[PDB]
Amino acid sequence: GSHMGHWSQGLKISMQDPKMQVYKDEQVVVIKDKYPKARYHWLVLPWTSISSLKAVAREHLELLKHMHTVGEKVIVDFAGSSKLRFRLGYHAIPSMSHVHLHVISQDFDSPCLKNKKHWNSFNTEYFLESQAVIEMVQEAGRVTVRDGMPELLKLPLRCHECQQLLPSIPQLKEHLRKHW
DNA sequence: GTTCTAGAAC
DNA sequence: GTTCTAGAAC
Ligand SMILES: Nc1ncnc2c1ncn2[C@@H]1O[C@H](COP(=O)(O)O)[C@@H](O)[C@H]1O
Ligand SMILES: [Zn+2]
Repeated sequence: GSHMGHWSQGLKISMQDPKMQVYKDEQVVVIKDKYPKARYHWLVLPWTSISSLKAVAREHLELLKHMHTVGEKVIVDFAGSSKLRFRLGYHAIPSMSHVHLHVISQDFDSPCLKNKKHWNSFNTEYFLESQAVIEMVQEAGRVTVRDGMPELLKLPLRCHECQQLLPSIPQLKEHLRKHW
């Protein structure tokens, strides 16, 4: 198929769709994740095209920090009274093109969460904290990731709240209800 | 990334 | 027999 129509290019379409946008400024847009992996799951994307964290440099440091600040503001404005826990961060190896910050509530209560890769992408070192990426760019001038990231996706399923081992996705999803 | 579904795991 | 995972997608 075409390059523009390839599944990996999907964010470039969604980020311009008014029905998916929840916030816009001169630098970034925030959209609802199309397949949210928790009750609240947004993506913050810069208007300017940066393919992934591999292409990030110190010229982008202000922008990365702004993405983070905007993520925090969205949490306050859309979920403030919920007092839920959120994490903000980046997948170590993303699937979709165009740099995007995940802003995600820690209930992980969603039918879109369906497999081990989903779980481990948000709940192991595969999930790079936004603050960590920012500090890495500031100090080293670029984002590097260690070997072994794909193997992390195959780790046994463990609750992020109490660290209990669960044998399957359905059993994990049922266990997570206990932490509401 | 998702959709579908064969066949493994239970 | 049903649940569950994991790989092909031309
Ligand atoms: N067409 C789309 N529009 C909006 N979000 C998407 C689309 N396709 C995938 N996603 C989400 O974008 C994220 C991409 O994850 P990653 O590239 O692994 O950081 C996931 O949370 C997906 O649910
Ligand atoms: Zn637990």
